[PDB]
Amino acid sequence: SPCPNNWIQNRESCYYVSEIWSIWHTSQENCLKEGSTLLQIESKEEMDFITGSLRKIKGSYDYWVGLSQDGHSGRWLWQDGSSPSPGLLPAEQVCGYVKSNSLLSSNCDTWKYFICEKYAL
Ligand SMILES: [Ca+2]
Repeated sequence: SPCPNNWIQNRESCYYVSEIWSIWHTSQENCLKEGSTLLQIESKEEMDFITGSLRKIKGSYDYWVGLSQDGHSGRWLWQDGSSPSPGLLPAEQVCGYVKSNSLLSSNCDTWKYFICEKYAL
């Protein structure tokens, strides 16, 4: 009831972990269809939850998150225009993804799974 069916809750947030691949932009459109957006990780607490959650899921797959790198600055932004902290910078158009315990960087036009996030009721 705070979260949709098939979604997982942590505090104010609900998350959906995909079982299909898409490119970064299309993954975002998939989240948008569900009234959500690609996962944004704004704290160590949330990162720890996300890494913990994926560990319960087979494989150490790649999951798009809502981070993209400007082609002029090289600077990372979440899709709401906020900057990640120095603890959540992807390791070295380009977009970010989570794999196991790490945030990494990839060409946006590649196929990965994705994680969506929306506010719980
Ligand atoms: Ca978040």
